[PDB]
Amino acid sequence: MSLQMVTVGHNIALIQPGFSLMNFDGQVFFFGQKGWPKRSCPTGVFHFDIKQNHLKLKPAIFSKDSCYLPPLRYPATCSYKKHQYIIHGGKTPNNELSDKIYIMSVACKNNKKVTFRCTEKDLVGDVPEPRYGHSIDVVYSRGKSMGVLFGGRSYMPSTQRTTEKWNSVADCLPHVFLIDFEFGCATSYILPELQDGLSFHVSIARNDTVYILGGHSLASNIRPANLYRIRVDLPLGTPAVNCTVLPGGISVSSAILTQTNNDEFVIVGGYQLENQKRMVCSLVSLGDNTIEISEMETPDWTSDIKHSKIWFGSNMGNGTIFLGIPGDNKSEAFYFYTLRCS
DNA sequence: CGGGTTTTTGTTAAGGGCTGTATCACTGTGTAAGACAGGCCAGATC
Repeated sequence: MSLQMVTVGHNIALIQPGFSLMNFDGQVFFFGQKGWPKRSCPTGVFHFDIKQNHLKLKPAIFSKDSCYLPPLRYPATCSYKKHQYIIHGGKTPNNELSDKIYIMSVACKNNKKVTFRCTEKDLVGDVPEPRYGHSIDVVYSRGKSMGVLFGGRSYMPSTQRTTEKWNSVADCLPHVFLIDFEFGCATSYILPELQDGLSFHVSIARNDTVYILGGHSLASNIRPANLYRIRVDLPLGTPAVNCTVLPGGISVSSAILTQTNNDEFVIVGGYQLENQKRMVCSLVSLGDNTIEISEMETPDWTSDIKHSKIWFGSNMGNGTIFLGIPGDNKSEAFYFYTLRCS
């Protein structure tokens, strides 16, 4: 419940809104810088380390059999259990969208030096169109794993896309896609309780269930307080997917999800209205089949956040949240605050 | 197609005055960051 000032090094310009911090055994790694990778680091992945409330970036290299990936500004991060992550969707530095899916991992470790193995994965079947601003989770059902994808924005279709509205975006279909990591195949499932496309939501996972919280809908310009309970099941045949609406929803878009302890997450940040930025936090609780969203203490915000207009960040893993605000320009382009909650 | 006759059109010289054009020496627009080689201390080491 503390708010701390953070001093940043020289390449503060390499941090932009929409980045994605990734954790690997107590070590946080930066990703998604601004612009194409320069010659200071031909890969882009940087080591996230905070020492005495000071920020320093450190480059990193890949293995031989890796695949040099372009930076992405709105990917779909997802943990997995050796230990590895999944990246899907996002916007290339050329403002284009990428349908490819990535699997990062650790190759070697020697004296605080980490090597990665970026491996492109082929997707076959009911492949989704290139999306961004969505989420993806992994469910465990009877010793089997399966990826759940939902939401995301995208441009107009190939036909209706005109150069007078070339940057117009539209919410994708509310379809739910199960992604198999072994075969690299997907399957399109439609649900009756899903009517409005959702984006910038928050996905909380469990053993075999995933939960949906808040978001935004371009079709209506409304931030609904929804709570969906998707229980994916993996029998010996075709999987099963079911939805269920639950009371006690939150109206927030682009929130930050962190884990203080098991079966209890903390939500902070986001937006209530167009200009009414969310300030209060939110405490959840994951029981056997129930959920309980409740209010917690409101951390002491400084005079900068209370009168700002926009913010961004992501999770760090150790109950800490990396938060930044827009600075001046003529000066430092941004400021950055770390938040502690444990 | 010619004289007789007529009305238009130049033509010289020198000077005056208004108009147009070449000539002089110059300018303002080509203006922030990144790649790289060399030196150097902190530190794991056999």
